[PDB]
Amino acid sequence: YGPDQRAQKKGDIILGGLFPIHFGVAAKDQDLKSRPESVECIRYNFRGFRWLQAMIFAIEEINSSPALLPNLTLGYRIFDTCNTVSKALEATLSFVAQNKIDSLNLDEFCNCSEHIPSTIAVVGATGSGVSTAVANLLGLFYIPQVSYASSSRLLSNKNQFKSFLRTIPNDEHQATAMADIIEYFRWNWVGTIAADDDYGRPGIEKFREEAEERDICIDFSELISQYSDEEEIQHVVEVIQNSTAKVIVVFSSGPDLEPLIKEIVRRNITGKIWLASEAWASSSLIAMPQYFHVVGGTIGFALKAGQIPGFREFLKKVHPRKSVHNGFAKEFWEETFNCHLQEFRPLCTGDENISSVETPYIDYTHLRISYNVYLAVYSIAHALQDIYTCLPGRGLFTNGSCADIKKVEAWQVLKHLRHLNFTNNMGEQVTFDECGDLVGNYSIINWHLSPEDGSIVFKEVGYYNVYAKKGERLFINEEKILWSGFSREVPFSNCSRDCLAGTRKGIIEGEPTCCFECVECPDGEYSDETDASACNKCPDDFWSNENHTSCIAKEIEFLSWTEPFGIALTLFAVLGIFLTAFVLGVFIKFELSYLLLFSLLCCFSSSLFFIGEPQDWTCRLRQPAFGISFVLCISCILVKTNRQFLLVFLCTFMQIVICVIWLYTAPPSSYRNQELEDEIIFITCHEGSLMALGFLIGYTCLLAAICFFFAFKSRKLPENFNEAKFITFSMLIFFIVWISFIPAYASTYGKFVSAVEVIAILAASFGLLACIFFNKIYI
Amino acid sequence: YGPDQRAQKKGDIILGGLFPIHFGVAAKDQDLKSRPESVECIRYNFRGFRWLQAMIFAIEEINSSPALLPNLTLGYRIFDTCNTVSKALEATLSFVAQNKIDSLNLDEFCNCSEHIPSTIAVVGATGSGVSTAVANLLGLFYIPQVSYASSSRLLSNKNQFKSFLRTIPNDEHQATAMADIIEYFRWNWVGTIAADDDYGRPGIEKFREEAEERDICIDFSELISQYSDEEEIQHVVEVIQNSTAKVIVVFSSGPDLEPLIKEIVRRNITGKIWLASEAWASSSLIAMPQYFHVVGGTIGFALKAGQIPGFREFLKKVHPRKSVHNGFAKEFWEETFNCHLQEFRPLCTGDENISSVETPYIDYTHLRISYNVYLAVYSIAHALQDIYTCLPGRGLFTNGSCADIKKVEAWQVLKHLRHLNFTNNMGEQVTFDECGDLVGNYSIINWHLSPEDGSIVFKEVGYYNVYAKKGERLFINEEKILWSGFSREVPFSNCSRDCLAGTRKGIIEGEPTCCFECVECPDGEYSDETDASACNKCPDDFWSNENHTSCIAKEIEFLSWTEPFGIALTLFAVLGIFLTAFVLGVFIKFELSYLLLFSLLCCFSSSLFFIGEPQDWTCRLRQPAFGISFVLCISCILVKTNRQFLLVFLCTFMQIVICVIWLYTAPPSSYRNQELEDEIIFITCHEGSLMALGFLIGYTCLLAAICFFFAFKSRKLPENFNEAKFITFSMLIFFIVWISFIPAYASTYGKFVSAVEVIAILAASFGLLACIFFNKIYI
Ligand SMILES: *[C@@H]1O[C@H](CO)[C@@H](O[C@@H]2O[C@H](CO)[C@@H](O[C@@H]3O[C@H](CO)[C@@H](O)[C@H](O)[C@H]3NC(C)=O)[C@H](O)[C@H]2NC(C)=O)[C@H](O)[C@H]1NC(C)=O
Ligand SMILES: *[C@@H]1O[C@H](CO)[C@@H](O[C@@H]2O[C@H](CO)[C@@H](O[C@@H]3O[C@H](CO)[C@@H](O)[C@H](O)[C@H]3NC(C)=O)[C@H](O)[C@H]2NC(C)=O)[C@H](O)[C@H]1NC(C)=O
Ligand SMILES: *[C@@H]1O[C@H](CO)[C@@H](O[C@@H]2O[C@H](CO)[C@@H](O)[C@H](O)[C@H]2NC(C)=O)[C@H](O)[C@H]1NC(C)=O
Ligand SMILES: *[C@@H]1O[C@H](CO)[C@@H](O[C@@H]2O[C@H](CO)[C@@H](O)[C@H](O)[C@H]2NC(C)=O)[C@H](O)[C@H]1NC(C)=O
Ligand SMILES: *[C@@H]1O[C@H](CO)[C@@H](O)[C@H](O)[C@H]1NC(C)=O
Ligand SMILES: *[C@@H]1O[C@H](CO)[C@@H](O)[C@H](O)[C@H]1NC(C)=O
Ligand SMILES: *[C@@H]1O[C@H](CO)[C@@H](O)[C@H](O)[C@H]1NC(C)=O
Ligand SMILES: *[C@@H]1O[C@H](CO)[C@@H](O)[C@H](O)[C@H]1NC(C)=O
Ligand SMILES: *[C@@H]1O[C@H](CO)[C@@H](O)[C@H](O)[C@H]1NC(C)=O
Ligand SMILES: *[C@@H]1O[C@H](CO)[C@@H](O)[C@H](O)[C@H]1NC(C)=O
Ligand SMILES: *[C@@H]1O[C@H](CO)[C@@H](O)[C@H](O)[C@H]1NC(C)=O
Ligand SMILES: *[C@@H]1O[C@H](CO)[C@@H](O)[C@H](O)[C@H]1NC(C)=O
Ligand SMILES: [Ca+2]
Ligand SMILES: [Ca+2]
Ligand SMILES: [Ca+2]
Ligand SMILES: [Ca+2]
Repeated sequence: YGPDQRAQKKGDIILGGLFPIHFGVAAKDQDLKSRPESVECIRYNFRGFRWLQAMIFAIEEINSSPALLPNLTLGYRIFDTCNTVSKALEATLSFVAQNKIDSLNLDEFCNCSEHIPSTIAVVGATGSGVSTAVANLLGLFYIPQVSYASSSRLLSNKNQFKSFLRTIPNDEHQATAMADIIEYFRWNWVGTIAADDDYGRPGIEKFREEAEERDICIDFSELISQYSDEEEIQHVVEVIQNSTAKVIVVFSSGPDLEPLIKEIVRRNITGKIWLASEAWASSSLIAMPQYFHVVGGTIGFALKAGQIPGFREFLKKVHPRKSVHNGFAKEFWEETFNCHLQEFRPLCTGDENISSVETPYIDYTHLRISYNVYLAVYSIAHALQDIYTCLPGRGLFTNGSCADIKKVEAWQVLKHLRHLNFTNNMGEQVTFDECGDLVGNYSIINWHLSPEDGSIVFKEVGYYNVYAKKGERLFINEEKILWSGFSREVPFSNCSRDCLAGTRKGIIEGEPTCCFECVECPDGEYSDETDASACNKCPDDFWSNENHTSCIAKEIEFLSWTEPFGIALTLFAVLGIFLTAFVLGVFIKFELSYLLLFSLLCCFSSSLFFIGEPQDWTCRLRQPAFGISFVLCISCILVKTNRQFLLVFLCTFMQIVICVIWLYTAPPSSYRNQELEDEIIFITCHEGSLMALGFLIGYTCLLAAICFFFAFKSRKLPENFNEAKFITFSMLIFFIVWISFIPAYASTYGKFVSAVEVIAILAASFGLLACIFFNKIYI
Repeated sequence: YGPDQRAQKKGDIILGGLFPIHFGVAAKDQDLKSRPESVECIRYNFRGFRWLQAMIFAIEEINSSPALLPNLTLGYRIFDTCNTVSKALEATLSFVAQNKIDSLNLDEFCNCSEHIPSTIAVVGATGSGVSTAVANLLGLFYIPQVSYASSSRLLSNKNQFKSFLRTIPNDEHQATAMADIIEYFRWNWVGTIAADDDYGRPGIEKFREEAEERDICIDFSELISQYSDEEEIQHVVEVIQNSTAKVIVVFSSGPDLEPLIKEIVRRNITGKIWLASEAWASSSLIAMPQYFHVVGGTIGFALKAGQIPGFREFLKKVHPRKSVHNGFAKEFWEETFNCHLQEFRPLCTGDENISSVETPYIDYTHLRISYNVYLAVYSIAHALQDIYTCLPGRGLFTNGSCADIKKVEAWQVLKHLRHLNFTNNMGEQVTFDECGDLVGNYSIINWHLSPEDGSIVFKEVGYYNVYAKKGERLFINEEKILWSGFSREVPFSNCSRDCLAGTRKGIIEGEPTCCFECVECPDGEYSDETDASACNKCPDDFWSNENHTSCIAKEIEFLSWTEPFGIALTLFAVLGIFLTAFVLGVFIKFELSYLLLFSLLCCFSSSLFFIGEPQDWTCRLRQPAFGISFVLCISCILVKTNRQFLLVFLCTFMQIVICVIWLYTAPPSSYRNQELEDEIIFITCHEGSLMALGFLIGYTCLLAAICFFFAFKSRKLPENFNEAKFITFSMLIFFIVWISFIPAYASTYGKFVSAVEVIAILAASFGLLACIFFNKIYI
C-alpha cells in the first residue's frame, strides 16, 4: 500500500527495503492554496535500480538454494524513497502496520485477514539523513534495519538507534584517511566543503579535529546542499576564488555537489585539486567529460570491491512485461529507451536489447555498494538460519530457550543479528560490533580521461588498510597520479613558500600559522635549520657569515708574533744587539765601560721580549723596559767630567722598588677587549691607573732632564774628544724619541699599540749606543 | 491512547502537545533476552509541569473568553515525552491516526465513530533532537508544529521541515552574542564544550565560525552527552585541567551538563569561568549551592520575560482529585509531597498546601519559556480566528476562496499560520518569517549567591539587542559582575601575556597564534607599538635607545668648531699670528724682509681655516696649507750668504700648478664615513690617491733637504750674527715637526685627524718665526 510503485512478492517471511530509484523530488513548492498533494520525484538513478536488482537477486538465490532456509520462502515489499525523508517515511509507515497494536491498540484491522503480514527487517535507506529518520521509527518496534550505504558516525549511537546495523564502514576512518593523505603529500593549506546534512556535517568535524593534530590549518569551510539558491552558490564560489588553496576536501553526496560543479565549470575556475569523499568519488553525475576542465585528477575513495556470480546475467534478464514482481521495470525501460510503454515519445516495441545503450545500470567495473546490499540480505538470512537450527536448552534468550520459525518476532531476529558470525563467498568473516557495523579497507582511486571515447576511468592508486598500526595505514603508489588531469609533479598548496636558512620566520597579525613572512636575522644568526622559527645566537668564539648561515667564521687572532710586519723589527733588534756586542768586543780588547755597556746591551736585547701573543709573564715583563733603561742611563751621571761612582743604586733601586710597588697596582695579566665586531679578539695588558706613567716620568723623563741641567754648561765645552757635546746630542735624541712616542702610543690599540712602544725603545737604545760607541772607538 | 499518562479534554477542535515532565528514561539496558517492554522514565521536572500548566491555562482562558473563538471550544491531548525521541514518537504516532488514510488506506477504522478526532496543531517538543524527529513525521500530514523551546538552526530549513514554526529565537544570534561577549572583554583563548545532539553540535559550529573573524582562537572542543561513560567524562576533564583557558563556552542542555558538573565539583577544579548557553543558564540542576565552588559568576543568557496575569494563582488551584483532565497532577502531588496517593512513603491526606514546600513549580521570578508556550497556543488560536472571520472572495487559498470552521483541515491552518500578524497582551506584533520563527532580545544574567538561605539568584547584567546595527548589539553594565562568585576584576584569559614595547613577537612551531613568545630586537629597534609583530628599522639619522624604544637618539656631530679642545688651539694660532705681526712691525720700523715676512705670516694665519665643520670650500682649502708654506720656505734659498732673487716662482708656481692638477684628482668635497655604530656621523674630506702626499713631498720634504745640502758647509760657519746656524736650527726643527706629524696623522680619524695636521702646521710656522725674528731683532 501507500505508494503505488512497489516491488512486491509474497513469502512466509517478508523483508522490505528502501532504495533511491530517483534522485530527488520535483522542485515545485506548495503555496498551500489548494489541498496539498503528493510530490513527484524527478530524475532517474540507474545505479539505484541496479542496487534494487542486487537485493532481488540474492532473494531469488536464497529461495532457490535448499542448503539455506529449506521449506521456507522469503518475500519482499521493496519501496522507493526518492532520496527524501518524506518519501521514506511514507513507506516505513506502511512497514509498521501490523506492529501498530502496542501503543495504538485502536487498530482493529478490518482490512485484511493476514493483516498485511509483518516485515521482519528492512534493508537500507542509503541516505544518512534518511536512515536517521527511519531508524527513529523502527526502534519503537525493534525491527532490525540493515543499511547498506548510510555511513555516518551518528548512527553508531546505540542509546537512540537501538536497532541499526550496517554493512558499510563508519566515517571515522575516512576522515582520518583524508588527513593522512594531506600529511603524506605535505600540504598545510586546504579547504573544506561539506553537504549540509548528516553525512557531511559530522564527517567534516572529524576531519577538522583530526587535521589539527597534524597542523594542517584550514582556509575556509562552507556548507552546500542541493536545494540551495544562487546567492548561496555565488557566495561559495566567491570564497573559493577569493582564496589560494588548491587542495579542496569535499565531503558530500552525489547530487548535492551537482549545483556547485555546474556553476564552477560555468565560471571555469581551473586549478583546484579535489580530494573526494567516498560518496561522490565514483558518481555518474560528476564523472562527466564536459566537467573535466575543473574536475580532473581527483583523489577519491571507494569501498572494497565484491564478487557476485551470475548477477551480471541476472541484470540482463530484465523485462517490463516478464517481471511481474517489479513495478520499477516499466519506468526503467521507458527511461533507458525513451519509449512510451502502452498496456514526442514513440511507442515501445518491447523487444529491445539493453546492452545496446550505455547506462550506469550495466556499464560498470566493480560491485561496491551492490555487494553491501548482497551482504546485508545474506546476513538477514543467516540470522534467520541460526534461529532455524537452534536446539532447546541452547538458545540466546532467557534460560537458553530459543524460539520457533513460524511465529517469529523481530526482536528475536535483532538478537540473533547482534551475535552474528558467518562467512562470505569471498571467504571472509562477517561480524557486527557492539555498535553494529563492519570494518573494511578503502581503495583509493584517481579520475583519468580514457582517451578512446571513454568518459572517465577510475585508476586505483592505492589503499588504506585500517587494520594496520596507526601512522602506517596509507599506501599510495603515486606513479599513476595525474594532478589536474595531465600533470605529473605534485602541486604546491602551502600558504607561504618555505624560505631558506638565511632567515627566521615572522608572522602577520591575525592570520593562521601556516603562512608567515620571513625576515633575515642580523649579527650572529647561525640560522642552520631550513624553517627555523627563531635563528640562534652565535657563540663568543665566532661571528655570522655574509649570508647569515652557520657561523664558522671565528674571531681575531691579533698577536703579531711571526708576522712580516714585526719580523723586520725583530731583525732590527737583533742587529741592534749585535752592534752593541761588537762595540763591547772593541771596548774589551782595546765602571763606565762595564755598567754603561752591560745595561745598554740589556735595554736593547730585552726589548724583543714584548712582541707576540702576551700572557701573564710576558705582560708583567714590560717593567724591565723601564728598569734596564734606568740602569743604562747612569752614564749621564757617571761619565761626566765633574765626577762613589757605584752609587747608581740611589735611583736604580728606587725604580726597582717603584716597579715592585706597581706589580701589585698594575696587573701581571693581559686583558682582552671586544671593540670591533667580527675580528675583535685582542690582548692589551690593561695598565692599571698610572704605574707605567709614573715609572716613565720617574726614570726617563727625569734622567735626561737632570743631565741637561748639568751639561748646559758642558755643551759649549769640549772634553775627552767632545764627549760632552756627544752626550748632549744623545740626550736630545732620546728626548726626541720620547716626544715622538707619547701621543702615537696613547691614540692607538691592539697590534698597533705594542709596535710604537717597541719602536721607541729601539730608537732610544740605538741612539744612545750610536752617539757614544762610534765616537769613543774611531777617535 | 498509546501511553496511559495523558492530559485529555474534549472539544470541537483538539490541539495536542508534548512536554518534558520527566528528565530522561531509566538507565537500564535491554539484553533482549525477553520480549522488550516499555521503558520507564526516571527523574521529575517541575518546570516542565509548569509549562504544561501554562498550555492548559491559556486553553481555559480562550475557552472562557467569548471575544476569541465564540460558540466553539478547544480540546487537547497533551502527552509527555520523557525527553526522548522514542517517547516522543510513541505519542506523535497516536496524533496521526485519523490522518492515516492517505498512504495506508488500510486503516478501516473499526475502533471509534468519530475515529479519534484529528489534532490540528501540535505544540512543542522542547528538545531540538526531539522536534527534529517529530517534525519529520508531521510534515507528511502537514500538521503545523509550533515549538516553544527547540531553537536550533537546522529546523529553519523549509525544504525538509515543511510545517514547523517556533516562538523562540534561532541560535544564530546566541552564538554570535557569545563571540561578541569575548570580544568585549578581550580574551583570545577560550574552550568549547557542546552537548552531542542537535542543540549544541550545530550551535558550536556557528560559534567556531564567528569567533575566527575576531581571531579568538579556540583551545579545545569536546562533546558530552548525558549517556556518556566514565572514560569519556575522564577524558573531558583531563582536557579541561591539562589546558590553561579560564573562559569555557558551554553550549549544552540542562541534564547533559549534569554528569560533567558532578565530576568537576568532585575533583574541585576551581578557576574556570563559564559562559552559559541559553538552555542551562537558568537551570535547577546546575544552579545548586553545593556546586558553587566551581560554578559561580557564570555569564548566561535568557529570553525576554513575559507577563501572564492570573497564571500565578491558576498554578495554585491544582489538586490531584479536583483536576479530572490532568493525568500528571497525581504523580506531581506525590512527588512534591513524598506521599503515596491511594484510590517508606506515607499515605497522602490530599489537603496539603503547595506553597509550603519549595520547588521550581512555584518558586520562580520570570516567565520565560512559559510565555513562549502561551504565545504558541495564542498564535494557533488567532490563526483559527482569522479562518473564522474570513469572507468569500477574500481568502488566502485558490481564487480567494477561504474555507469553513466545522470541517477544517490542518494545511489550511498552516497556511493561515504562515501569514500571521497579531498583538500580545504586552502590545507587540508577532509575525513568523519565511522560515517561521520569532526574533527576540536576550537578557544577559549572572549567577549570584543570595546570602540569606537563598540558593542562587540570577542578577541581570545587560541585554543583547538583535535589532540594532552589527558591531553595536551588546550592552553590559559590568559593575555587577562577580567573576568566579566573589571577585571584581576581570580575569586574565589570554594564551601568552602581552609583553611590552621593547620586544617584537616571535612564535612557537606548531602552536596557535594567540600565544607566542617575545624576544628583544637589536640595533635599531624603535619598537613603538605595544604588541608589534616586527619592530621597525631606525632611520639613518638616529640610533635605538638602551631599552630599544623609539629612536630619538641621533647620530654624531663631530666637527669641533667652538669646542674647548680646539678653542685653545685657535687662541694659539691667533697669538702666533700676532707674534708674526709684531715682528713685522719691528722689521718695518727699524725681498727677504717682504716675502719671508708676508708668506710666513700667511702660513701661520690661514692655518685656522681648517678647524670646524667642513664643506666643499673648507675641504678644498687644505692645499693652501702647502702653498703658503712653500712660499714662506723661500727664505732658505733667498737669505743665504751665497746669493735674480725674485725667482721663487721656479718652485712656488710649480707647486701651484701641482695643486691645480690635484684639484681635479683629489676632490673639493668632504666625505662622511660610518665606522662606529651609535655616534658615527663624521666628515673626513677623502683625499683621493696621492695628491697631498705628492704636494708635501714636493714642497716641504724637498725645501728643507735642499737647504741642508747647501748649509752643511754653513752650519760650521758664522755669518750675519750666526744666521746660518739659526737657519740650520730652524730647518732641523721643521724636520722634527714633520717627522712627528706623519704616523700620528696616518693612524687617527675624524675629529682627531685634523687636529694633528693643524698642530704640525702651527709647530712649523711658530718655529720658523721664532728661530729667525728674535735673533734678527735682539742683535
Ligand atoms: C608546506 O609546509 C609543510 C609544513 O607543515 C612542509 O612540511 C615539511 O616538509 C619537510 C620535508 O619536505 C619536513 O622535513 C622532514 O622533517 C623530519 C623531522 O621531523 C625529518 O625526519 C625528515 O627527514 C624531513 N624531510 C626531509 C625531506 O628532509 C618537515 O618536517 C615538514 N614540516 C612539518 C611541520 O612537518 C612542506 O614541505 C611544505 N610544502 C612545500 C611544497 O613547501
Ligand atoms: C589578550 O589578547 C588580545 C589580543 O587579541 C588583547 O586585545 C587587545 O586589546 C587592546 C586594548 O587592551 C587593543 O588595543 C586597542 O586597539 C584599537 C585599534 O584597533 C584602539 O582603537 C584602542 O584604543 C586600543 N585600546 C586601548 C586601551 O589602547 C588591541 O587592539 C587588542 N588586540 C586585538 C588584536 O584586537 C587583550 O588586551 C589581551 N588581554 C590581556 C588581558 O592582555
Ligand atoms: C586491508 O588492506 C590490506 C592492505 O592492502 C590487505 O592486506 C593484505 O592481505 C593479503 C591477503 O592476506 C596479503 O597478501 C597482503 O600482504 C596484505 N597486505 C598487507 C599486510 O600490507 C587486506 O586484504 C585488506 N582487507 C582486509 C579485510 O583486511
Ligand atoms: C530589544 O532590546 C532593546 C535594547 O534593550 C530594547 O529597545 C528599547 O526599547 C525601549 C522601548 O521602545 C526604549 O525606551 C529603549 O530606548 C530601547 N533601547 C535602545 C533603543 O537601545 C527593546 O525593548 C528590546 N526588544 C524588542 C522586541 O525590540
Ligand atoms: C572577494 O574579494 C573582493 C576584493 O576585495 C571583495 O570585494 C569580495 O567581497 C570578496 N568576496 C568574498 C566572498 O569574500
Ligand atoms: C576554461 O579555461 C581553459 C584553460 O584556461 C580553456 O581551455 C577553456 O576553453 C576555458 N573555458 C571557458 C568556458 O572559458
Ligand atoms: C527458565 O525458563 C522459563 C521459561 O523458559 C522462565 O520462565 C524462567 O524464568 C527461567 N528461569 C531461569 C532461572 O532462567
Ligand atoms: C567468530 O568470530 C571470530 C572473530 O570475529 C572468529 O575468530 C571466529 O572464527 C568466528 N567463529 C567461527 C565459528 O567462525
Ligand atoms: C595531561 O598531561 C599529562 C602530562 O604529560 C599527560 O600524561 C596526559 O596524557 C594529559 N592528558 C590529556 C587528556 O591530554
Ligand atoms: C576545593 O577548593 C576550595 C578552595 O581551594 C576549598 O574551599 C574546598 O574545600 C575544596 N573542596 C574539596 C572537596 O577539596
Ligand atoms: C476559481 O475558483 C474555483 C473554485 O473556488 C476553482 O475551481 C477555479 O480554478 C478558480 N479559478 C481561478 C482562475 O482562480
Ligand atoms: C503586520 O506586520 C507588520 C510588520 O510585521 C506591521 O508593520 C503591521 O502593522 C502589521 N499589521 C497590522 C494590521 O498590525
Ligand atoms: Ca550517486
Ligand atoms: Ca583575522
Ligand atoms: Ca532545565
Ligand atoms: Ca600542533
